Amino acid sequence: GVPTYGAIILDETLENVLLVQGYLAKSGWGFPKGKVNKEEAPHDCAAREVFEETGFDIKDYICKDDYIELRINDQLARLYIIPGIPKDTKFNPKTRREIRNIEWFSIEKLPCHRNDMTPKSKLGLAPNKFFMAIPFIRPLRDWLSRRFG
Ligand SMILES: CC(C)n1ccc(C(=O)NCc2ccc(F)cc2)n1
Repeated sequence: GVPTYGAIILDETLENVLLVQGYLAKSGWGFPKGKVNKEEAPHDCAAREVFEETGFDIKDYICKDDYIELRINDQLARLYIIPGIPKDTKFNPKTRREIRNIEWFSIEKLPCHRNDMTPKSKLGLAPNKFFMAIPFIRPLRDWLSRRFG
C-alpha cells in the first residue's frame, strides 16, 4: 500500500488534539493525513495533506524526528507531532467535498481501543466513530509522557 503522512496537532495545553471528519468511507473522525505523491518527501506530503484538510500550514513546525508511525495491514501511516497550536486557530478545509468538520478533542476522553460485544456473546468490536484515530492514541500518550512528562 502507498504510505500516508499527516499530523497530530495539539494545542498549547497538550490535552487536546485536532481531528477531522470526512464523508462516506471516511465518515468518522481521524487525524489529517493522506497518500504520498511520486518523488514527494514525507514532510512535504504531511504539510500538503494537512493544509488541504485543515487550512493550517505546519511546514514551519514540523520536527523531523517527532512523529508516530504505524503499519496497519501493510500500509504505513506516519503522523508528525505538532504541539502548541492555539485552540482559537481558524481551520478551514480547502475542499468541503472531502471534510465535513474539524474539531479539537480531549486526549484523555478519546478511546484507545474499541469495545468488544462480550455483553452480547458476539465476536468482534462495536462501531466507534474514532476508529481511525484510535491506533494512535496510546502511542501518543506514551510519546507525550516521554518527551514532556
Ligand atoms: C476505514 C475508513 C473509516 N477510513 C479510511 C480513512 C479514514 C480517515 O482517515 N478518516 C478521517 C479523514 C482523514 C482525511 C480526510 F481527508 C478525510 C477524513 N477513514
